[PDB]
Amino acid sequence: MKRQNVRTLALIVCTFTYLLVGAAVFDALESEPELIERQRLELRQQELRARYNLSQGGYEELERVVLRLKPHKAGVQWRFAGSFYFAITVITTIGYGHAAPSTDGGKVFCMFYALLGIPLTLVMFQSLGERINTLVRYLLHRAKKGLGADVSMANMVLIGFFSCISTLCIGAAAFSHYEHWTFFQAYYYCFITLTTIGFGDYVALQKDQALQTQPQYVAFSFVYILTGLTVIGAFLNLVVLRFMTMNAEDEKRD
Amino acid sequence: MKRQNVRTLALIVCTFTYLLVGAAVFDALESEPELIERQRLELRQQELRARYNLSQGGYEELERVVLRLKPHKAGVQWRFAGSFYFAITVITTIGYGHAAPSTDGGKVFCMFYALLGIPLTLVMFQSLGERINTLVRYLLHRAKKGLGADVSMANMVLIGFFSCISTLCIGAAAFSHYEHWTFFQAYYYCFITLTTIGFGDYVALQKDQALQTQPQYVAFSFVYILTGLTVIGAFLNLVVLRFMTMNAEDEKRDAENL
Ligand SMILES: CC(C)CCC[C@@H](C)[C@H]1CC[C@H]2[C@@H]3CC=C4C[C@@H](OC(=O)CCC(=O)O)CC[C@]4(C)[C@H]3CC[C@]12C
Ligand SMILES: CC(C)CCC[C@@H](C)[C@H]1CC[C@H]2[C@@H]3CC=C4C[C@@H](OC(=O)CCC(=O)O)CC[C@]4(C)[C@H]3CC[C@]12C
Ligand SMILES: CC(C)CCC[C@@H](C)[C@H]1CC[C@H]2[C@@H]3CC=C4C[C@@H](OC(=O)CCC(=O)O)CC[C@]4(C)[C@H]3CC[C@]12C
Ligand SMILES: CC(C)CCC[C@@H](C)[C@H]1CC[C@H]2[C@@H]3CC=C4C[C@@H](OC(=O)CCC(=O)O)CC[C@]4(C)[C@H]3CC[C@]12C
Ligand SMILES: [K+]
Ligand SMILES: [K+]
Ligand SMILES: [K+]
Ligand SMILES: [K+]
Repeated sequence: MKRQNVRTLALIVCTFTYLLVGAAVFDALESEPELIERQRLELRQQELRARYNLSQGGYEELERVVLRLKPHKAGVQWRFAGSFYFAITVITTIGYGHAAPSTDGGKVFCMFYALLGIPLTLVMFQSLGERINTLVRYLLHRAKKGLGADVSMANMVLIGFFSCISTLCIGAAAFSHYEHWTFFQAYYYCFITLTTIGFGDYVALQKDQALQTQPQYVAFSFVYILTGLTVIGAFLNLVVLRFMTMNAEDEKRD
Repeated sequence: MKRQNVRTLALIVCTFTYLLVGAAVFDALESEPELIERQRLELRQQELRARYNLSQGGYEELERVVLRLKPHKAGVQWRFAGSFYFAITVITTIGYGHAAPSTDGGKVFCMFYALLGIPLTLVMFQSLGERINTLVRYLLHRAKKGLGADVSMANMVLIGFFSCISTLCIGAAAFSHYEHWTFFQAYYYCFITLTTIGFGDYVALQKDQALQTQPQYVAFSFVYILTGLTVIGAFLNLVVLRFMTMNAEDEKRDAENL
């Protein structure tokens, strides 16, 4: 078998085993708490339905309204600040889903916007990420020469990994302050955001109508998401991007 | 200014103007409908509170229960199938958020799982994506030679773009059938899924306890998500990936020439 064919199959076997292992661990950690919570909420639902004289249909009618009012609870999510925050979540592929296009026209424009947007954003983050690495490589060379000079890959991975921890922790500190979350919750939010996972379980600019009433904080969250993604982008550019071109290099060598 | 510095600044200016333009269009398309819906829902809330003799506190107590029961409504989301589906959404960066770790330990393991997972998944999709492109390049060369032979970039972009359309169309055909959505809704779901955006407004395997009762459909969904991402991955590898290494090539050209 060819080196590319061995590498590709190894990666497929790795990913599928990583999924089985993950599924096994996530089962062990979340199965029983979910079954416990489901039973606890069902009892809490039966108590409230009895307390306010509510039937099966009566509860269901109130259920639809509460669920439909959830995206409105955070406030106006579609003015300039709301649409700019949403535009970020699309092109950066975070996509929290806190605000999603409710109209057919909005859904169409969103698809075309992403089609051209995501490549533009990826290229931009890899270009800016490279310039940051080139600056760090120069600064470290000047530091080595200054103190009393060659910058290695290992030195770059070290600065890179610490740069990532620094941005998650700086973010965590500020989001635990403004969103009134624990440092762990704000750290988990920052991790899920900057890895473009964006579950939407934690979303910034949702409390106390921040998108409309807090301009300073909306400006910070926009700056952090974009700068933070460049730090993660620069780390992938250094560690991960080299292995992607490797498959084409071996075919070029053939 | 250096070519790299001009290119990087141009891209920053491009992205920020693309954001302003996007924000302007999304405002024009969604602002008024949202106000109309908020008003309509604000009236309904008041109507039902009056019908069933509910106070401000009484509604708020029922509000917490309805919101907390939302992830449970779909059924069991954390057994083997549900955890495997969740594991996909993490490492592929789709992250619908239909199911999210409710425990502190689950949140910790998820972070470590993503840290090593996302690079492994990205590398895997670019490696498998390249093999698909190499196979297409060989098949098209054999077809040109067979019918009556060089495979150009333009020929590859054409096959690539059509490979994206057909995958979304095959998907929309299936998800509109099983998840009882319109072709447009299922197509929009497939687009948002395969671009790793994953808003979570549309999530497959939630209706009629599909994760537990429908193993045949679950098997298809996992295979479609994974194969579909390889098709999108192969297209990015062909068109977009050639521009990312460009910034390093110009810096390599600076040191070599001087
Ligand atoms: C903290 C984050 C950003 C770092 C995560 C580590 C990655 C750099 C690792 C995780 C999985 C690794 C891959 C797992 C499996 C393989 C197959 C392996 O293939 C072989 O050994 C057979 C072919 C050959 O010998 O070339 C080559 C390395 C590679 C791509 C690995 C390259 C490095 C990867 C992407
Ligand atoms: C490379 C970096 C360091 C600089 C990038 C430029 C920033 C200074 C810009 C880019 C996006 C801008 C934001 C885009 C949108 C808004 C919303 C805007 O709020 C409203 O319009 C409120 C009313 C509404 O919702 O319509 C206030 C300014 C702000 C935060 C902007 C502040 C300035 C920002 C952060
Ligand atoms: C359907 C999808 C897969 C295709 C999306 C199109 C992309 C291939 C486009 C979208 C934005 C484009 C970028 C927009 C701006 C620039 C800056 C531009 O810089 C200059 O012209 C100045 C420097 C120089 O002359 O080298 C170089 C091309 C580049 C990176 C473009 C490369 C091609 C991109 C990524
Ligand atoms: C190269 C590609 C086309 C092949 C990849 C291998 C597939 C055949 C595997 C990979 C993941 C597998 C799935 C992983 C998880 C499940 C859930 C499992 O369902 C349960 O365990 C139900 C009860 C529970 O929820 O725990 C049934 C098999 C199925 C669909 C598996 C069927 C076979 C799949 C699609
Ligand atoms: K989401
Ligand atoms: K993503
Ligand atoms: K998401
Ligand atoms: K995402």
